[PDB]
Amino acid sequence: MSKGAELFTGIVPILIELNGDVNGHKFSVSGEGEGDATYGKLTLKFICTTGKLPVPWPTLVTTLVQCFSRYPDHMKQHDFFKSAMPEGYIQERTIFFEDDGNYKSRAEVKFEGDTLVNRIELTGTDFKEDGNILGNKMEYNYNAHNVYIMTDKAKNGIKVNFKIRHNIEDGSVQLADHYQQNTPIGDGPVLLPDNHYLSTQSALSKDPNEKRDHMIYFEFVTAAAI
Amino acid sequence: MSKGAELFTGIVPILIELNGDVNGHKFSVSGEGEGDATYGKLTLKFICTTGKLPVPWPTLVTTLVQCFSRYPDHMKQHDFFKSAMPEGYIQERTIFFEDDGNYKSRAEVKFEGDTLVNRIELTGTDFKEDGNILGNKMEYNYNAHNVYIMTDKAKNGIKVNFKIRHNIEDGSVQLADHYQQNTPIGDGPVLLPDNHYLSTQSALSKDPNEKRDHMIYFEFVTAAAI
Repeated sequence: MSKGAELFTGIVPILIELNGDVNGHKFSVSGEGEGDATYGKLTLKFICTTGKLPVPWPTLVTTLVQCFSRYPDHMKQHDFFKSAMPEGYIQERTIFFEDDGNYKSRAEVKFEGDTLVNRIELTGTDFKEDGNILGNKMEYNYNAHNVYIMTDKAKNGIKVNFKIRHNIEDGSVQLADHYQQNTPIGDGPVLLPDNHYLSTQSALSKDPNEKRDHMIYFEFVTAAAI
Repeated sequence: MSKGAELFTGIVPILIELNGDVNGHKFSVSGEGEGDATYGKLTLKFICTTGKLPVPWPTLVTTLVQCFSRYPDHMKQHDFFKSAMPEGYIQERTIFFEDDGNYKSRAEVKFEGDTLVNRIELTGTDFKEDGNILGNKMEYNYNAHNVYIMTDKAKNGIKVNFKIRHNIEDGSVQLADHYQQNTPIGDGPVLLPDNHYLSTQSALSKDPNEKRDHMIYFEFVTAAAI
């Protein structure tokens, strides 16, 4: 039945499941929401299901479904992420926090029934006990970023690079350098893109009636040439 | 709390009208949408009614209703903006773009019937034709910022300061230094706040089916103690 970008023409439910271990602190996060790739929008709510998150919510934003990007008409032949569905893709990252520790993640993003599911394993290491991460000095907010994409022909996939700017409580900015690769899970045809980028913007919020450690997350993402 | 704050317990329709003249290039913008102060959320659509906008949409974001900020229960005594309603307030700014020109604006924000209305006059001068504003070199996106508020006792109102970070197409960032004053229109008592700030986050988007020059704008804002 439906395949590739066909799976994204309406509103699609989303489920995110993360198991993390950072500097030995183990934790899990579950998210649910929906995505609307026609407008490049999604909304998610995340709960730390193991109690208190041991790292700031903003550090996990990138780890916690780029298949919901709006690709303008002229760029449809360059949308790798939807082309891999429903069987999906593996997304692996290494993330370095400036003057501090690193995250390493591996995720499978694929359809399970009618839901787009992102299941992730993450390990963090080398963090300073009173750095911005373990010391909880990051502002609860997020900025706009460009996500650069190119074909990785040997893996029949893509390589992705960008840097996140995290606002720190003292008015400084800490960079988190991201290195990412995506490879299809299935063996069917996928679209291997010309070099381009995703213009990504987000906002983090809270439900003042929710008592659990949580994050309400809004994202707007559109692909663009160059 | 304040009497005016009770006007914001639901979803309030918004109308925005702006006339601008930047280096002699004149334009008007009309906006409509709704605000939800309980969650600190705004959604607005803006249309350049004079045709094509001669400056980047991002430069107009701050000019184009901080009465929609979520003030947590323990900070409701510091919400000047809602307290001045429904009579409203005058909001004046000067905005200095780094190594470039300045905007000056004067707005009246008040209720007209059921609708919160923001009507603004904006003048921009001294811009470089090859700078990021007149040369239209700003990316179509927006970042998170802290908006710092303090009482201006002599004016029975508040002074507000913040620096916006505008992402530029070459990867640089251009600051826009905002200086702002708000003064009640009405005679009623208003809340004069302790020093605090608004955590503000935004995202700019497009409706692919809208052919007029326009901006779909989403904002999330919550007051926080210093």
